[PDB]
Amino acid sequence: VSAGIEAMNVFGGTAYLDVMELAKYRHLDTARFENLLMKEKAVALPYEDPVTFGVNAAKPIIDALSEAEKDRIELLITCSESGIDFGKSLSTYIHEYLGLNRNCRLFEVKQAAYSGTAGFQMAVNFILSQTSPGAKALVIASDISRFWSYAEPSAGAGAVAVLVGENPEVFQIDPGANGYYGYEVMDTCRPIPDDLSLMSYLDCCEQTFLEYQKRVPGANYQDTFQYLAYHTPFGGMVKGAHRTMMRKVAKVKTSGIETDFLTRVKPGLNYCQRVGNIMGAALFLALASTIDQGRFDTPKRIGCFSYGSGCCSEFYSGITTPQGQERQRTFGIEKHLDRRYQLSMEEYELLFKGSGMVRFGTRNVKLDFEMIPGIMQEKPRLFLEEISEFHRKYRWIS
Amino acid sequence: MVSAGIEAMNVFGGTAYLDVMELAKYRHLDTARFENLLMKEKAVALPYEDPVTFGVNAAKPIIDALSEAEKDRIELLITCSESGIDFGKSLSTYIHEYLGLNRNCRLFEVKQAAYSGTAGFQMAVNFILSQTSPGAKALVIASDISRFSYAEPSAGAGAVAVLVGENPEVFQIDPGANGYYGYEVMDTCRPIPDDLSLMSYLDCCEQTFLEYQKRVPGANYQDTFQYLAYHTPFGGMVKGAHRTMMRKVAKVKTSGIETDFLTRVKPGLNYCQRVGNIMGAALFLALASTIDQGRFDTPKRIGCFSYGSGCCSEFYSGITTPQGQERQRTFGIEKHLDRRYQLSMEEYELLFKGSGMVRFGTRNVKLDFEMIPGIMQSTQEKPRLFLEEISEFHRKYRWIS
Repeated sequence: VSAGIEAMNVFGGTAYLDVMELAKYRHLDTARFENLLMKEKAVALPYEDPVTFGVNAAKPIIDALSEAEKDRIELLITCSESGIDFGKSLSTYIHEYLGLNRNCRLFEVKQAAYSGTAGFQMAVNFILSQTSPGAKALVIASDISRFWSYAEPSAGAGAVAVLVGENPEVFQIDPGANGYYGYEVMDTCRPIPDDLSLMSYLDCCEQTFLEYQKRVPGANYQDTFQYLAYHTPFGGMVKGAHRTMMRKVAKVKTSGIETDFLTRVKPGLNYCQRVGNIMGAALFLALASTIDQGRFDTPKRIGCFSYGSGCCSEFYSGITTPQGQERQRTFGIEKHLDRRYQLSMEEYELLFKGSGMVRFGTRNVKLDFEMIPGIMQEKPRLFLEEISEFHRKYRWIS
Repeated sequence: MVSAGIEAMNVFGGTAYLDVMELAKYRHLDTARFENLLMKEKAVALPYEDPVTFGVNAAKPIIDALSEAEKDRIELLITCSESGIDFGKSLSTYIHEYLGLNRNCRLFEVKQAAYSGTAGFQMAVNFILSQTSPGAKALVIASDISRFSYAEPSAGAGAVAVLVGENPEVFQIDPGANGYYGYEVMDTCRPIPDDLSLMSYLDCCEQTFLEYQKRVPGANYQDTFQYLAYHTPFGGMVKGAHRTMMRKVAKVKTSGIETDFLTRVKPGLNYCQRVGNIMGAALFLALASTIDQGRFDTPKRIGCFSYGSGCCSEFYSGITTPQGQERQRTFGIEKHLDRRYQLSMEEYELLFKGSGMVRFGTRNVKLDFEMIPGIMQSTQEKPRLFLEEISEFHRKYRWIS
């Protein structure tokens, strides 16, 4: 039996800001950013959260399904490092507002940015196991940033939602072609409620691939993969990481690398420039960007490398088809990103004062939707109305 | 096709416990609303313990009995908790290090109140079933501890660790006999760092079972299952839940229920009385207690019901064998529990002041292992892991004989 992504969609915020503009406004070093390949970062409003982001990313997928297909969704995993509770998973809320069927396992995975791939891989095994024939799974990776701080202009918000099933036109995985590698490392962690990392990212990038060769004999990092998606905090480092892979692993001459980069990796970097570091969903975004931006006149193989701080990592691969690229174009992802609202610095600064309001242990709060009066002509979208004795009230808005 | 299930399983039920009765007295609470709850002892995590500690100490005796080649086939480490130490860094990183597992391994944390355990387990079973890596294994470790009115004498600490593989003598699952039901409910949640629930538990208990009939035709809640393990915060409510299942679902006369309870459910309740509500691991504990305390002269079927607040739930089943009960006896779980240190109330009260030290956002702290002087040179067991210190958010653990 086959398994993989049947559909996939991105929600890249309601609002964003120009990252360069933000660097200047921080009276900051204009030059450390110049070729980190960053343009825009999505910003979650106070009336948004990981439930919001996941729902708004998943809905367009559910909407395009029949009622019989929606009812075969029996696994909802949300993957986050932006959780709202120690025990209550984001999946509960998300399950409600998508109106999924109650005959469904639901829960939250966590392992910094590896979360997304962990969920996805669990979902693929569900399919593969055939413990419930013809079922599907919805993995939704959702993360937002709330806040030395040269990290502020990169830190984004976003979610990608991945429908996994048995007829995957958009990314059919090569079952068992996996190189997972993990070890404890004093990497960047997230312990308060709201350098080493690069070494570790690259160790993982090499070791995952070697492990994949160990299981896929004949796998070659140049010819096997027509495109390559990486966990991409920001394009700059991925460019560096690809360069370092081509020398260290593929062992090819420095003269050819930029061409290899522009043909095989640059398409996956398109949407990440628009959103920022979206953590659990960074890789999925790169994969989506890759399927939208690249050329699939015939079926092509993409290699995906996932890295999560702490750390764990994995390198897997699958085949996307022309059918699959058609499917994915119907979500009009680019068009969605274009339409977001560009914050001004004075607006961004206001958002900063009111974002304290929604904090982690937040018990009660009512949210003003016209705090930035302009923001509120598309389909309905979910927003956080209020928190009451820790419970979260969301509302649809046209 | 291929088999999947628990090859081994072990419990760590704290280093220290207290007598729950004794605790009731010391709080001036009601000898009525209590004895009725089937609680005896609750495990208490010391400040120098945590979910990493608890998981490791639970997992070690399993790893130790494995050969080096079998240990190296462990390629999935999931830890299941609602007492996570970080928003991103999973407990599995630390646990993976101190078990010295092989780096060719996926590792991460699941979360969904007390459903976490079963979630992990089910993902692990599917890993095996999928055969995406033949002959591999998985280590699911559910670990939870309680920290700070009437919920204090029930709230325990503990972990169970489950080795999942292709030769599961101790609990071989009936593939596809599940089970699962979930919906959003304003149940009890855990949102600040440190009633409806019962309704929801019982709705789930009935619905999960009905869903299992839908997929397992001929499944009958009386004759199909020789024993029954439930997510058991405390024995009392499980007794109540079993009663309510036998009337509502199996539809049998009230006169015969207590006999059914004592033969099929009571063994699984043994160890839960010694530990308390251990959340993600409550069900696994009940299953382990069941496999230790019950009779398996021939292979028997056990039905397991998992519930997590919020909520999600599942009813699955599997076959344990006599071979499997042998395996599990070699971990001497009961004996382990007997050998814990009984806190006195005055000691318990000290533990309460110093447990603030290890809060959630804790950045730096050194831990005094002789804060309750007796505890360390009390037990003279194989070595056990303890939290030495936290330094710029990173955790240093130490083995102690």
